Amino acid sequence: GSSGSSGPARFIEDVKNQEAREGATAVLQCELNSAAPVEWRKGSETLRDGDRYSLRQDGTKCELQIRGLAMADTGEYSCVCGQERTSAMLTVRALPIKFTESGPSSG
Repeated sequence: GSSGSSGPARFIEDVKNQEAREGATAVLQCELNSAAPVEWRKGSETLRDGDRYSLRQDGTKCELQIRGLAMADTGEYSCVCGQERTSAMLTVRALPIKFTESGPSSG
């Protein structure tokens, strides 16, 4: 009766910034006011569940994993579910190079 509306879903909870060292697996989770699908984007691009990407939803909550985090991957991801969408900067902290120092004790 009153305020009778239904259809599109809005992201009640915006994902949190993403941070993981190179060669890691990011995880973007969010929540919706109502059971609805989503489209995990990236640097202005649409992503899809596959080998590297893993999108999992549980009713109103969503999830997206990124296997193979690299310097390039470092970008901005947005989860769209209709008219609105979220965003969480993903920083890929390059792993500490295992550079082997050589010290023959000469100088």
